[PDB]
Amino acid sequence: QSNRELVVDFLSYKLSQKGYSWSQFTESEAVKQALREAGDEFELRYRRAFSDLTSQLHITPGTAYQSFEQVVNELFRDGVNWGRIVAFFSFGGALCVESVDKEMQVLVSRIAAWMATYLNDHLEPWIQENGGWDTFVELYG
Amino acid sequence: QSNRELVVDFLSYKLSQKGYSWSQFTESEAVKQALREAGDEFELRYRRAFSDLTSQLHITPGTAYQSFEQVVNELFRDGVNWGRIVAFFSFGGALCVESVDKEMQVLVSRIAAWMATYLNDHLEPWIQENGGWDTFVELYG
Ligand SMILES: Cc1cc(C(=O)NS(=O)(=O)c2ccc(N[C@H](CCN(C)C)CSc3ccccc3)c([N+](=O)[O-])c2)ccc1-c1cccc2c(CCCOc3cccc4ccccc34)c(C(=O)O)nn12
Ligand SMILES: Cc1cc(C(=O)NS(=O)(=O)c2ccc(N[C@H](CCN(C)C)CSc3ccccc3)c([N+](=O)[O-])c2)ccc1-c1cccc2c(CCCOc3cccc4ccccc34)c(C(=O)O)nn12
Repeated sequence: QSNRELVVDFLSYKLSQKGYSWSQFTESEAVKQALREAGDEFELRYRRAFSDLTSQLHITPGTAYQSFEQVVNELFRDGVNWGRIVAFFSFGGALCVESVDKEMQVLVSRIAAWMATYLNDHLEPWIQENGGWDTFVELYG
Repeated sequence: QSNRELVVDFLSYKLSQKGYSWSQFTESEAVKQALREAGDEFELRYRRAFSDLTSQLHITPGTAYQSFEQVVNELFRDGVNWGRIVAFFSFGGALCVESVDKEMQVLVSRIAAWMATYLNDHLEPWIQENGGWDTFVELYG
């Protein structure tokens, strides 16, 4: 049973569950379904208690795998069980959801700032000279 | 009439129109509507002619505003008019849509790889030792 496949399924489920998209988007099924459901229950039961720690944690272009690995090792210090495996997937899903949110906001804000800068320096004088945006509406509404 | 407010509106409209999302998301109004509509028609008429350039250009954490400005200055070399202003908004919206798409894929696939790595190194031996994922389903599904 492929672990990479689980990861990919769980992450898309969580992204989707939280309302994320950036595109218009049997035995193996049974594992996925139970993992999704266990991740859901774990989050309902523990998100408050997990929340104080999973607040600021947001991965950036530079974050190293080793940092991730050092942090995750804490969860498994007293050994591996299914509960802790589920916590791991949920932690991953929450990391992923949090990073995407921040990174996307930063990216779109930068481009918005670029456009506003260009408008102000190069285009606003013309707009004022040619009737403002009301003339645009009149002409092209 | 605020130019920044236009930018923010146009970008949100374009992101939404393309099915982008992270998070669960009269005077001024008329300009926005006319800009949205003009941007839409511009894209329907010229997306093929643009498409050559629309495709590969994707902004990264390091892209400099000056590069953006040098490229956009070409659109306005022969002077400013409404049509070129609309083209500018659509260009910005296409840049934004394309960058978000790529950066999100990169981010999510990096976190997926991290999780898959951690599973394989630290957890897979235990999983195999304790009945595989079918035992997880029996126990917690
Ligand atoms: C991980 C865990 C496991 C169990 C457990 O109960 N494990 S279980 O008995 O195996 C089991 C039982 C039931 C089910 N499922 C049922 C579903 C039945 N439904 C079909 C009805 C219930 S839903 C459910 C319930 C529980 C688990 C799964 C699903 C399953 N399951 O599905 O796998 C398994 C209980 C509590 C905790 C737990 C929660 C929060 C923190 C924490 C720590 C702190 C150290 C980490 O440091 C960090 C601290 C803070 C932040 C960090 C961030 C990152 C890294 C480390 C961090 C430790 C620890 O000390 O390790 N433990 N926790
Ligand atoms: C910009 C443009 C404007 C018009 C125009 O027609 N302008 S218009 O007459 O003012 C007008 C008419 C109608 C409306 N609207 C109606 C809506 C009516 N509905 C109410 C029914 C029609 S929809 C509509 C239609 C048109 C515009 C808007 C909306 C409006 N309008 O709304 O604003 C205004 C026609 C064609 C083009 C045009 C298209 C594609 C490429 C290109 C270039 C190459 C750049 C080379 O530089 C670079 C070189 C190299 C690399 C580069 C990289 C990046 C940039 C530039 C680069 C140049 C150029 O070289 O300039 N021009 N183009």
